[PDB]
Amino acid sequence: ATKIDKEACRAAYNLVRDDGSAVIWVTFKYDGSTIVPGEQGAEYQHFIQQCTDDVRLFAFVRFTTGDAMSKRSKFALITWIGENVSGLQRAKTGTDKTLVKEVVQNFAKEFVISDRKELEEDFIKSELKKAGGANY
Repeated sequence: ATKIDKEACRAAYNLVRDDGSAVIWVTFKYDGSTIVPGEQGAEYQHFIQQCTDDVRLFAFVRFTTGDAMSKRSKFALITWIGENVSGLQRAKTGTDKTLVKEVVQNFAKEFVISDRKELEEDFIKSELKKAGGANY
């Protein structure tokens, strides 16, 4: 019976999109059975710390790559699933992403990760490089 606070998760989503905002990541978490905004920041390293072993969550992160005239904004939708989270949870969570993709309309790529080493900034960017264009 998972649902989501669209009206609220959309504000966060838009906050990471808007360039002049400084916010580069917003999390979406389970607040019972209703998915809602978690934390957000300007520092990517602070996001990795939201991804503990007993939590599962969703994220929308703006990655900047290249430089000068080659600068491009790579958005990524991420589903962090704690290694120490239930078994039904992991699968039930993969179900709810559908519900999350209703607000989080476009992203160059999506991830289902449970090993922080995968959130390593330069590795995740490498991965966004091998991807391509948005997702409507």
